Formats: sequence, structure tokens, C-alpha cells
Amino acid sequence: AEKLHISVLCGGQSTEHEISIQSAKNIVNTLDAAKYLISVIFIDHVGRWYLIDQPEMFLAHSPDHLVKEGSARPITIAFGDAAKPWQSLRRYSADCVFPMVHGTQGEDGALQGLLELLNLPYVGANVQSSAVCMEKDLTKTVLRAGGIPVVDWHTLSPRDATEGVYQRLLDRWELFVKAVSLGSSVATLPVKTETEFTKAVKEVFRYDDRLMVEPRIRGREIECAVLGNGAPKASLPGEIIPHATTTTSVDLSESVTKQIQQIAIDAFKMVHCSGMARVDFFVTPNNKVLVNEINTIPGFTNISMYPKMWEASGLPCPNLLDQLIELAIDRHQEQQKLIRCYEVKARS
Amino acid sequence: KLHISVLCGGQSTEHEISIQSAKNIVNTLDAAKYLISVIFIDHVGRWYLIDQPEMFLAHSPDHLVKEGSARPITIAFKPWQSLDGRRYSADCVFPMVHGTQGEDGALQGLLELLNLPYVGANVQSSAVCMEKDLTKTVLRAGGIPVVDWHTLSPRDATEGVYQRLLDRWGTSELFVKAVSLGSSVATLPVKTETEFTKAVKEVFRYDDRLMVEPRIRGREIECAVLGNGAPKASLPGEIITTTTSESVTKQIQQIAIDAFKMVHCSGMARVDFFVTPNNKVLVNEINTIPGFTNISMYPKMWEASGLPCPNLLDQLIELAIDRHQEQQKLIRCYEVK
Repeated sequence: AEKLHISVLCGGQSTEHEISIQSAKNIVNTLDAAKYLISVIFIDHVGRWYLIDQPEMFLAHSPDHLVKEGSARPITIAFGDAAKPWQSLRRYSADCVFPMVHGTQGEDGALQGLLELLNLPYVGANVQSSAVCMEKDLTKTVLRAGGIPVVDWHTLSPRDATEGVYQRLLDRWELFVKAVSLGSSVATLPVKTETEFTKAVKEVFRYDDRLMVEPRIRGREIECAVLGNGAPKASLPGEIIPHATTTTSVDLSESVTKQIQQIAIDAFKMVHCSGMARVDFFVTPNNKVLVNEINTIPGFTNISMYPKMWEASGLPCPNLLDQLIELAIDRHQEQQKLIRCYEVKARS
Repeated sequence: KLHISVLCGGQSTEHEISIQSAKNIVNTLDAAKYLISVIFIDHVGRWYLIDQPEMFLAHSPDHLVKEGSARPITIAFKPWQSLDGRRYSADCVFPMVHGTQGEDGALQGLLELLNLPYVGANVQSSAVCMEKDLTKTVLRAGGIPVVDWHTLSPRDATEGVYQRLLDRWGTSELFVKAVSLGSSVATLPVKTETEFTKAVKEVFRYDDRLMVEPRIRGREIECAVLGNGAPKASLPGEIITTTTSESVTKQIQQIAIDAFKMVHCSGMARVDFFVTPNNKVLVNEINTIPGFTNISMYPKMWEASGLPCPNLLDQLIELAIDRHQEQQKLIRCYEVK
């Protein structure tokens, strides 16, 4: 083969389905055509998989259209077939997979888990890191245990009493009642009263089986794109302003910029991330830098902060994508070596 | 009857124990309640379906593969599909792959993608329990007592580390363990600086992260936890040979339950402890797919606690289906909103 086969996964049974498609389109449009034969795997709303092997068609049409036209081919997977994991319902090659499903299934380790079972190289966080970063309270647990400054939180599960919690949190710290693992605004509720609190708790437990309460923090929402495996690099910080308006130009001191970058890298490492993460911070008026979230499959559309921050840092998106693919393949190669050496040792 | 698919084998060093766990499960599942299929994953990651449980009980899966009774399958995104075009039902999956790919969230991830009910810890909880330093990180953060540890990664300098751990733990005898691997070859006792440095090197050939722990003197005690939101603990068992103080017993059971909840486990886990001579109770590991063979501690501890294996299995399946039902409700409600 003269080119590497790249499969971009998008859609999925996730409320970020449409953003996923837009991310995938940018990636497909931006992948160096000289280096890659690009296939797009579309997962529809009921979880059916389709393969589109003409990237140009994916850029030109909605995947739903391609399904209906018949050009997007129903596929399943071929276990054990390391080279050609996709099988028409004819097998198709994949040298590396770019999981670009946001939220449920895509960032929560599920898709990563399938890809591990297929022994395929894939971009970004592995199963464990995806799961840790997906559950925001678990992320903070790991970060704080390692000494990384985070926005404080309080986890509640359905069996916990809700009475007294509001007051105790007010005493400790307006609050947010948030699903631990859901991003949609439907699952993040601002509360100003006890009554609002318990109503919000009830509401969020209709969506997620665990929630977290957070203090509403005054400060700027600063983001930083991290890239790498073992030796992560951090972009220039960007800012988002909920109405959201975004910009890669924020006027932070040399000190704060440096902190954001270093903590982003340290956080990335602390949750054992791979490939990429967008680390989202609050920076308080007193310039305290606080991690709020690590996103392992950040938006990747042409206006999305992750690629925009890198571009603003001197890394054009095509090069970014090449690096993500290289990192993915390198991780896979290293993991395969460890596995095999252990296998030999263990049975001997 | 409900269709139960028991998944075993796997690309894992615990492949053979997995087969034995599965055989016990298939042997013990109530025939009146279940139509049992076995999914066998071979060493190279190929998947096979055996729809005659008695064949699986009578023969090794490798034999069935060679004979052809273990049919190559893939998934249909009736989750299993032959490679006749036939599709096979599954109402609940019993993943029984130990260690790599079985307890580390990957298999759970696939089952999640397929919207199948399945027994045991979910992706997140599997991943947290699989990597032992992460488990301890989460447990200690929540105030659960655990054996001390120090994680090392390949890029960390080793110089002076041994001495520092000696100073922290007041013992010269340590273990250098892979964070995510169970074989004895990935757990190395060290008692000198030289042994430490050699062990670190050795383990880094097998895992990308390792953990150092002090050698703890005391009894190896285990405890089976069962349930979802309302876990119950078995009477403690001990590893000396295995076997199934009222205060210490209570600490064990309670800490096992609290540990189970703290890692957001579901269905089952075996919580492994040390109990020092001074009666200090320390969690060392949580196993989300513990051995399930006819002599394995998890089912034996339950049997000893008044819960026979067939009934244990029924509850595991009921817990899985119930979890699945609640999870679907949540995601449907969220999707609507």
C-alpha cells in the first residue's frame, strides 16, 4: 500500500450526533489526501454502522442521505482480522481509526473498547482514560488526588439523601447541578434556592445515574489543547464565553498562561490520556487556575476550539491530524509489544 | 426462557481460567430459566458461538473450534451473526473473560455499544478496578483504607526512589507490580536497590505503568460483593489453600461494600484485603471479574453465606437486566430532553 487507510467514525447514539458529523467532515476534508485513503464509518441513531469509502461524498452530503441513496454501505466488524476490520453486510482495511463520536458511546470508552477488541490503532484516549475523563467527578477525584487544582464538587447518587446537602454545600462554598457524564445543557442546572436544588437533582437523575453539584465560580473559561502520548504539548490557551463566543486570543499574564499550559499537560498525564485532550479551566479573578473538565473527543469542526487553538499555536490542522494518527499508531505498536512480551513470559 | 450468552477465553493470560469459570457457570445456570449460548474468543481475537451448552461442557472450546461446532461469528449492530447469515439471540451477556480485554472495560464497551444487558461492572468501573493504582487512588480519596502504593511510569527517574519508599513505608521489602496485570510474572518482590531497579525494568516490558507497594504482613482476606445500588457482602474468605473476629469481620464486609460503591461497581466484585496482625484492614484490589470456577472464591464465599451458585447466577442476571432497564430509561429520557 502507498497510503495508510484511515477510518473516521462519526454519528452515534449520542445527543452530539450532529456535531460529530461536522467534526468528521472537517477531519475528512483536512486529512492529507497524499498520505491517507479515507473511509468514513457512520453510526446512525439506532446504532447501525455504515461505511462510506468515497470521502468526497461524505463531504458533499449528509450521511443520512448516503444511507438512503445506498452509497453508505451497511457493515459489521470482522473480529480477529487485524488488517480489515470492517465487513460489508467484502472486507475493508483500516490502519488507524479516528473515533469522532462525541459524548455517549464515543468518549465514554465504549467505542474505544470495541477498537481494542479489534486490535486496531485509534486516535485519542484509551478505554480507561476515556472513562475517567467522561465522568467529570471521577476526573476531579483523580486530579485532586494528584494535587491538581480543580473546581470543587459534590457527587450525589440516587440513594443519597438530598436533604441538608444544599445547606452543607452553601456552607462549604449559586450552584450547578450537573449530570456527571452528560454534556448537553439539559443536564446542567443552575440553582439559587433549596427548592431549585432538589428540583434540579430530581431532574438530572432522570438523565444520568449520578450527578455532581458545583459552586458557580466567578472567572473566565479558559481552554487548552493538549497533544501527545508520553510527552504531551500544550497549545496557547483559548477562551470561551457562554452566551458561545470563542477566541484563541486571551490576554492572560505570562504566569497564568504558563500555569494553564503546565496544568493541562500534568492533568493529561494524570488521567493517563493519549493522543489529545482539551482541558477546560476556570481562571478566577484572583488568577487561580482551576481545572473543570478534560474532554477527550473535543469538537473538531473547522471552528472548534481544539483545532483552532493548535492552529493559533503554529500547528495547522492537517499536521495536527498527522500527529494524532502517528501517536495512535505508536501507542498501538508499544501496547502490542508489551502484550506479547508479557504473554511469552506468562506462559513460560 | 431468557437467552444467556456466556463470554469466555479472550486474548488474556487468564484465558484458561476464563474457560473454567465459564464451564462452571454454564454447568450451573438453571436450565429451566435459560437458553445458554457460549461465545468463545480465541487467543488471536476471533469470536465463535456455541449454541449447544452441553458441547461446551463436554469439550474444550479449541476442540469445538477445530470440529466446527464453535461457529465463527460477528456482531449485528439478536447481537450475534454467523460468518448462512443466521442471527442469534441474547437477553443478557455474562462476560467471563478475566484480565485483559475482559475486566478492563473493552468487552463492556462493546456490550454497551450493542445495548445488551450484561453482568458485572460497567466500562468505567471495570477500567477503575482493572488498573490497581487508579483503584486505590479512587478508594483512598473516598476514605477507604488501602495498602500504600507508588506509581511509576517509564519516563520517571528511578534514582533514589527505592530509598524514598523505604523512608515512607519503613520496610525494605517491596513489591514491584504491573498496574493492570495479574500474572505472578508481573509482580516481583524486591528487597534491595538493585532488585528494585531490575524489577522496574522487567515490569516495564509488560505494562506501561507500574506500582510499588510495601510488603504487608498479615492475612490475605477476600469478600464477595453482590448487588447494584444495594450491595450485600459475603462472609470473608481467606487465602493461605482457601477457606470460607466479629468486629474485623464487620469491617471487612462494610469496607467491601463501600469500596464497591466508591468505584461505582455493579453486579459483583471480589474485594481483596490484607488484615495485619494488629487487625488493620487494608483493601489491596477489587476484582470485577473474579474467578468463577467450581473452586473459585467468589462463588464459594457466597455458597458459604447461604447463597448457592445457581441462585447467585440468577441474581447476577436479574441485576444485569435491571441495570440495563434503568440505564435505557435514563438515556431515552435524556435524548428526549
